[PDB]
Amino acid sequence: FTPANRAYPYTRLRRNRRDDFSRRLVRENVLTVDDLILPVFVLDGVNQRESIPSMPGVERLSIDQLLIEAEEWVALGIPALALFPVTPVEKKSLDAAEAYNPEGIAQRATRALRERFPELGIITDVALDPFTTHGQDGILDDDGYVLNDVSIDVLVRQALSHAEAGAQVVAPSDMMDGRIGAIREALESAGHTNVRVMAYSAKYASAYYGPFRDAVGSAGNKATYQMDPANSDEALHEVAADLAEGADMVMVKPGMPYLDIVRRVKDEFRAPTFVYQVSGEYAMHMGAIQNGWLAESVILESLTAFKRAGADGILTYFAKQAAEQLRR
Amino acid sequence: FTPANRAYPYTRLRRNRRDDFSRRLVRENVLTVDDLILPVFVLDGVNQRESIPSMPGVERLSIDQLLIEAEEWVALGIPALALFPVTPVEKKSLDAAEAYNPEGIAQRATRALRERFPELGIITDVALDPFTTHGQDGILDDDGYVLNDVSIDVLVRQALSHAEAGAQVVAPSDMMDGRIGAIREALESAGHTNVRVMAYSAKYASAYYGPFRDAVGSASNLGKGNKATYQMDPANSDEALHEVAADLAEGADMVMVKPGMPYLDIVRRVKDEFRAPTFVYQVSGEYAMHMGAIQNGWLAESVILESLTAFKRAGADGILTYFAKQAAEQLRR
Amino acid sequence: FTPANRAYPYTRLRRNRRDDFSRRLVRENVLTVDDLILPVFVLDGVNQRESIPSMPGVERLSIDQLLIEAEEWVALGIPALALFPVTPVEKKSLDAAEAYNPEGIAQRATRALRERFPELGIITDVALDPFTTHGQDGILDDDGYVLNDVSIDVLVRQALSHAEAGAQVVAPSDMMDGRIGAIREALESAGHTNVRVMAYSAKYASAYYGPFRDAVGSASNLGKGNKATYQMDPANSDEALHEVAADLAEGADMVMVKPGMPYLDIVRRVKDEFRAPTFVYQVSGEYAMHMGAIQNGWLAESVILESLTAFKRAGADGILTYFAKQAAEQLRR
Amino acid sequence: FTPANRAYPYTRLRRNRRDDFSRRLVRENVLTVDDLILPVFVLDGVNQRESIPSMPGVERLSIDQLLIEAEEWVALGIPALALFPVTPVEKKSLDAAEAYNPEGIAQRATRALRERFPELGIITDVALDPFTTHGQDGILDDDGYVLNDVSIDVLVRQALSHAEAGAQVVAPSDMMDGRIGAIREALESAGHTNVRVMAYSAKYASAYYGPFRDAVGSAGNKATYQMDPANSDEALHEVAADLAEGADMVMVKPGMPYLDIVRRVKDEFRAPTFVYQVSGEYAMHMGAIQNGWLAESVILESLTAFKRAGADGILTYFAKQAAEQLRR
Amino acid sequence: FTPANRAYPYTRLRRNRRDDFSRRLVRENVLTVDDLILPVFVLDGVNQRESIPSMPGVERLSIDQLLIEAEEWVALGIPALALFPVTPVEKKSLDAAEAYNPEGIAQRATRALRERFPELGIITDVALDPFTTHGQDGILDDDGYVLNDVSIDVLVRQALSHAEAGAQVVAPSDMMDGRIGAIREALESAGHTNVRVMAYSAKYASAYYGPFRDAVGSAGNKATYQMDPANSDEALHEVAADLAEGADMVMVKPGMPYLDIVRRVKDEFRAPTFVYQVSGEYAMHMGAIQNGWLAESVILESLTAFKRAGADGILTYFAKQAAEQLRR
Amino acid sequence: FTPANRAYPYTRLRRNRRDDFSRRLVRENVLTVDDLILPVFVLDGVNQRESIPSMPGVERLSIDQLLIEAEEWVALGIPALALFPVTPVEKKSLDAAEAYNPEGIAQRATRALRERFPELGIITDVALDPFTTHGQDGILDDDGYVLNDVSIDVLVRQALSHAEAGAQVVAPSDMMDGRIGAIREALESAGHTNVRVMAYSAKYASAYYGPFRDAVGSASNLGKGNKATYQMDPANSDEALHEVAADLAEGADMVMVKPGMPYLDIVRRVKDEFRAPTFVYQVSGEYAMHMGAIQNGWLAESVILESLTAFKRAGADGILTYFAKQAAEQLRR
Ligand SMILES: [Mg+2]
Ligand SMILES: [Mg+2]
Ligand SMILES: [Mg+2]
Ligand SMILES: [Mg+2]
Ligand SMILES: [Mg+2]
Ligand SMILES: [Mg+2]
Ligand code: NA
Ligand code: NA
Ligand code: NA
Ligand code: NA
Ligand code: NA
Ligand code: NA
Repeated sequence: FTPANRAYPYTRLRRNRRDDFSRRLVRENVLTVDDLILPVFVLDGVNQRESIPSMPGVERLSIDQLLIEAEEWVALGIPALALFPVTPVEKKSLDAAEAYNPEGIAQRATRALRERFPELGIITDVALDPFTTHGQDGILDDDGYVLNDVSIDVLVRQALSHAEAGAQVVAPSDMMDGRIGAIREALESAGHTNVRVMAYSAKYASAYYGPFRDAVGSAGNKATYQMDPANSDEALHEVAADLAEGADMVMVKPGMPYLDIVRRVKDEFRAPTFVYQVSGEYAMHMGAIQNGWLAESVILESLTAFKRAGADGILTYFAKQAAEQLRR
Repeated sequence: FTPANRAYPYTRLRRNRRDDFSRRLVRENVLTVDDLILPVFVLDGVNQRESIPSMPGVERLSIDQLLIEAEEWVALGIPALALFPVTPVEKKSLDAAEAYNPEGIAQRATRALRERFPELGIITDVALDPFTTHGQDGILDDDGYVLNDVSIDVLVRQALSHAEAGAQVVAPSDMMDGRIGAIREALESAGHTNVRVMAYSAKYASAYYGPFRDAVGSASNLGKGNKATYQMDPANSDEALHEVAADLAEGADMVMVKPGMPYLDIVRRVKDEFRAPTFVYQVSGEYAMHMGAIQNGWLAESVILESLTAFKRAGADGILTYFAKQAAEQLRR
Repeated sequence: FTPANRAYPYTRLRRNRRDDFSRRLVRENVLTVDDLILPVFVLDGVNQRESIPSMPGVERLSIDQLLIEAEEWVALGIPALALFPVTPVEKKSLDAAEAYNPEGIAQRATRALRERFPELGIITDVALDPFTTHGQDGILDDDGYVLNDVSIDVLVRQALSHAEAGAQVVAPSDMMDGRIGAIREALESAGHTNVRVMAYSAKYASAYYGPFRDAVGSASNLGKGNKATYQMDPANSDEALHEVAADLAEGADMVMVKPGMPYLDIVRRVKDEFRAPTFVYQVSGEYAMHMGAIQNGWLAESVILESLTAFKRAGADGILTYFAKQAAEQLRR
Repeated sequence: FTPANRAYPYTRLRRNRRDDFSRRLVRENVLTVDDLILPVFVLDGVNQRESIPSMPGVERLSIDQLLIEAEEWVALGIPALALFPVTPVEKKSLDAAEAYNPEGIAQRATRALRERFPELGIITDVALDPFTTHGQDGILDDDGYVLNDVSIDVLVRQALSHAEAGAQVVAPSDMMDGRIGAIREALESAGHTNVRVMAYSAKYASAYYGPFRDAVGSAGNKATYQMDPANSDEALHEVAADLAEGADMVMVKPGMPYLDIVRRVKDEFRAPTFVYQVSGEYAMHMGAIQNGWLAESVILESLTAFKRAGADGILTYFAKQAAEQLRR
Repeated sequence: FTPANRAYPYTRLRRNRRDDFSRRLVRENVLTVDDLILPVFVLDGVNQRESIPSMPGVERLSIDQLLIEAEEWVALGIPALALFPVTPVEKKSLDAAEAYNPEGIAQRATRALRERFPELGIITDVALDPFTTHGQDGILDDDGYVLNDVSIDVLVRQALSHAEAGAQVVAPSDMMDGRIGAIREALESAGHTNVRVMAYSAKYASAYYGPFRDAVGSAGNKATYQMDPANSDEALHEVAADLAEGADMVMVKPGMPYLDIVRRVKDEFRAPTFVYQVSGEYAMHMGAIQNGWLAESVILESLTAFKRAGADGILTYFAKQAAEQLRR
Repeated sequence: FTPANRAYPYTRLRRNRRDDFSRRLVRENVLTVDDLILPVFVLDGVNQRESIPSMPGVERLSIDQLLIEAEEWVALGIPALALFPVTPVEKKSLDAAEAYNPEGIAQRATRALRERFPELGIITDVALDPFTTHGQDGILDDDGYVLNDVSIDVLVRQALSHAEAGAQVVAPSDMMDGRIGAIREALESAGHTNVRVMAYSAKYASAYYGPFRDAVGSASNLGKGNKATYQMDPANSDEALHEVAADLAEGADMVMVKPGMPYLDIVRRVKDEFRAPTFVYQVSGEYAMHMGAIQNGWLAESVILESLTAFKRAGADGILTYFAKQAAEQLRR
């Protein structure tokens, strides 16, 4: 950055703001549907939907209903979904074995979508917290500590089962050290050459996940694996490791409360960069809009921010709404 | 940056996360009371206190009530207030003359606070939008365009009236080009040598100001109006650096990014490039959306300190936040 | 940049290439209609439409015809036009006086378009080469040298005549030293506060302008002449940064690189160093060579959007292109 | 970059432009014959030349004719040729075995040139598309996907056969991940210590290759291996990998529509950098010149651009024309 | 850094200094108790304390006394202690075997503190100089040279014994090349996954250690392993190696005479950065304060410097004093 | 920086440490006599020599005694002295007039040294704190605030009196904003073309000056007073870069950081960013704490050259140090 000695009144930054045509020409960033990933909550049943108290307007969907809705998502141009199964309580355990069940919700939903919409991206969730009895993120030792390498063993089995289901992207959200490299090695050994790994690289120990926990039925803290909200430099180490270990894309989470992190990650690594606008961000915005406190326009404003900050792709519960505005 | 060939399992970033003592040691940033500015809505009259439905837990206060509340803001260590007068309807006009009235609410409130709390920082708002019938931040030409240099003449008179009232900091929030330099030159000429200028440098044409406009009562004046010919396009990041560079050249003592959390990347760029005192406004819409979620039971109250910690990590030195009292209470404990 | 120790087979860059959905997600740049400026050749007279053999598919149009065509340019969302008058032979002279004629073609066309399409951006050409008997961009001394400061006096009058006609943007294409500052000061003094200056900052002494010179009819005036004493040596890259820095200092609102695809590295440097609104001219020779190849069947029509995507990737915000209509049609579909 | 407060009228950038002598002194870049590589299309026969419809003035040449022409190329000072065989249809197959035939056109032309002009550089094309029945870039799986590692196996055999023919440079144009490292390992194992590898590192999925496809007789898309024209950051990852894998020089392709990529690659890596002015660029220019729409001078202008952008060497169908102008 | 053309009188840097409230708002750095590590000297006995002539106000403490004092340290919020045993003369040897004695002072103190204050960080000293007869830093060859790899063998045994005692951090202060990597490998092999390594990375051959040598009873030079005070660039190589070898935090030593090194290390690596305000710095300051030559306020001034220079954590004999001022 | 993949055991950084000859070869920095400035305390009167209990081994000297001592400072090669007069009590006043007295101690001492040792560099102190009854560095307003521009008027007269006395270097230590430019303009206008200005650029509101204030006898004048409204907050690092940039713009020939060893990171930043002659003051408190420890037997005398080597490594070109004679003696041997 060079200021180039620009000075009022020779330089008046309002001249370009004067007319819509000059604002449109110089406009630095834009949201398009190419940027959008829709996370979806998937039920076990058939002919079912459920409303979520802390996520107004978001539904859990059984797989038949998910296929119906996906027709419109595909028509809108949304490139990918991110699947989050809502695991029945009977299928939760200490060993999280349901993670790699070829008939688990994630695996069944994946096969169904891959067959019905071959061009639609399916990003599965590599994670043990949907399958543990404690909603905790992995296998626990006697002190209640989430064991790093032993949990990865389970995540690796899960990632393989997602690849076999035909998922084009697996996205480890677990924050175990080294899991990206372990999952990549396994995929490569098993001949899953082209399965992308979307690392949750810099995923903070946040209070903004509350409504997601209600959505998935897992509703303890995670400061021993998820990042301290205070730390920024530390995020660069996380991403560097994950790129070395073979991630095809890297993600910051949560989103708008961490835009500075998005900016640094894109600037320093110049790699495909993703950001999750999490359940709490969605719920904050949607709550204020429904209360009449904010205009609908905040939705696009929030999504434009992610582009401006350097994100290539955004995981957002507003993906459908945003895509419909962009179609119009 | 230099990754230094750090590789798992030799590098395991969970080791520092293992225990509280090590997380505390390596913790890169923290919010303190020194970082906090409380914006306050100020009524005319006496013994007036009004709730704001779009800003739950926030009240408009007459000056007598403001003086009483400020006792505990001072006790909690909050360094400064940012005053926002709620202009009576009959005092709005084309020429925004009420802006420089020595007896306007902002001027009166300043004089009262400077006397009662001589150590408390008073930031006044340099801006015509509270005083105009149309709700725009300056004087309109015959095409309804906000005139730049003519509006600055009025902002200059206003800033001078604020200095004369004893304000330590004037904050032009108007987004006219050149106004920081015009205000600085007027202050210097008049002998207001040490009056700080906190420039709203990169203030975006945002939708997150809705509840503030309700609170000061400019919402009905503005109607469906927009500020796209002066406040910045949300899409633009490089442009913000040009804004800040000019305001520093023009003599700003502090530079501000607004809104806040939707623009953390801009805070990061501004601090990184200029290394200057950097400020950020956690706007009314940001406050309301958090409040709304907390009151519904959708988010824990811990999101308040998480939202504020973000501004520190992004590179802000000071934060204008309606949560300043809550936060200062939480830090005192 | 930081390679982050990425190594095959852990890193396989074909994974993101595997499917359309992943290519779309990671796709770093895209052309939109917001990026497009259509240059247009404007005839005197009424009901005139002339093909240009060296620019297949491009026509010179009288103002009545321009107004009709512009209806669909507006409907397709093209933000702005760049006007290039085709000066009658008898109006060319040593003093280039026709440049500032309130009744010249450019002035007339501007008034007509500003009235009929108030939202359409009109970029006028500040330049003496359409009005000079020799075809050079300024007034010659007795050695046949293009005088710098004397030519600026004329360009200043011209820019003022354009502003008076209602042009939102004047674009000095002349490559005189200092002209951006001289034009800016004249606009400011005259109250043309918001008239943008789109500086042709790094315009090269190129051979790719041949078909344009046919189109405006300056080719016969120029003959074998060259512009080496003002337009930049093609070999020089560092020099372009000094050009842009001066034009920004002098008050340009936008800076332009010209020609385009033969100078993509200069676009990249200019955007990287200055972070300012950056423009690029896909010149007449670039248009013709693509057209020629497409019409012969040697290249698919897909090269059009590939050539334009390149400007975005290189760092241009806006592109002056004779393909603007074709491209906007292709994007609408 | 420091502007150093330079200001009109103290600074007038036209002063150096005033006279030829000052323009020549400050002139930042120049094309010389040292920068030129001539690609040539090689026929199977004897005493044969063929004209190419979409490449005016370019001939396919049998090997006897190629030796005749190379005398003038050598006299002009052109450092290297890039050989592109025109494979007879009978010698195309699914397995691309003709790639490593010691009596293939490329191998025969290489031996002949190495013997007759020992100082002339010969850059062979490591590629399966001249030898496949589908002109596709490698071995196909059941879905028609170009298999990465299995194709490399064939490319490695081909590169070895080029080294044995005496090629000083092999230039893999295939865009398989990891092929540079695989080819380098093989060359090193086989004792081909000094055989240079000119990686096609950042080679875009372009429409500018049309006339080349007519030239080689292969006249389907390549977006699953060649780069998206939209992507610039991604090019830096490609080059970094190829330098780590052992490339001696790295190339951007196509050329003038990707000068920004040349600039970034030279700036970031400071390694020997090449650029291909492809058949479509040649044909666009030559078409406009022949139509009288552009002056001949555009040829040198286009080649000067490559130098200015940071290229060390340029693969160009204009190499002979440019060399003759530089001789005069 | 961009000056942004700031000029007197438009810019008056005294405006922000005018009032306490504006100084507090712009204040760039602050010391908190989160930053503080207290080094402590530990005696063999019971019911014992000893004063140290060259460290006014610092005591050696037997383990019972150490537990008593640690109550107040914990109440103050001090995150960690750094243990330095005062080894009885009978337990010194050429082989330094007392380093890895499970009943050595360090190991006994560690167990006791880990049991009584489970949240208090214990950083042990990985070092042979407390256990050698010559106070020299390792195993000596026939010339009196400190043997690199042979000393590491002993340090590795010692670090393992500290991990088994329950130390959360081991801090190798020895300056043997490669010891960080050797100690990390051993910890990982032995299943000590979460034991942090605080490398003394850039530890100068300083005269500021004198009073420490009196404190530990070891009271020869160290220029063959500790760094030349003259060298700054060399410090970056030391830290890069130690980060590659697996250190979780990196330290500069001594402190205030090396603030430029702190600044460079934080700027270049963006990793958790520590600094030791050594015994000589403590004694210089405390001496001047007691003589009435300097005000008590120099203590916080010196500690604020470390934060400003880029240190995250500070090893300081003033930790208690500083924490009490911060509590008030 | 570039680690270049250096890894143990191929890289063993102890190899260069193995022998003295290799340590000497790679040794990155060294102190020499060329780097040394000796500050001296100067009494009125004749045949006066006074010890300073808070600065062991340092004496206040009358001018006759200063002239004698300076013979060996010159012989040891010390390039320059920094004079600090010890102002008689009766010469302190509100207006600090003694600052510009042609017969003041500093002026007299300068004339005497310039005559006796024409090659010895004389740095005079531009500052009002030795001459004010309150001990502050400028003139107070009615609120007890140190007035900026009014104090500069006095500093300007003083700097001129120093130049007239023959001082080659004036060093404003006052921390008024703008004083470097004001002093430079006055020197230029008056024909003092080559008088250097050594700016105390980033001088902190420090506690390490205590023994100096005893030595010049301003300690009793200052009492409990502070200089927080002008000298820099110790916590601030970015701010120091803004300070230095202004002083260079204003015409400083050298820029100084003060205090020294507690601010080595600031020395490093200032040298790195500006590449300008950089100076650092090893203050009286730094001298005393080292002295105290050496005399008690707690630290070896080798810490003296270690403290000074640090300033070189950090990027200082010159060091103001009460150890200059000891150090120059140690280097001569
Ligand atoms: Mg990780
Ligand atoms: Mg502005
Ligand atoms: Mg120019
Ligand atoms: Mg590749
Ligand atoms: Mg080491
Ligand atoms: Mg200053
Ligand atoms: Na995208
Ligand atoms: Na702050
Ligand atoms: Na654009
Ligand atoms: Na070359
Ligand atoms: Na810390
Ligand atoms: Na020096």
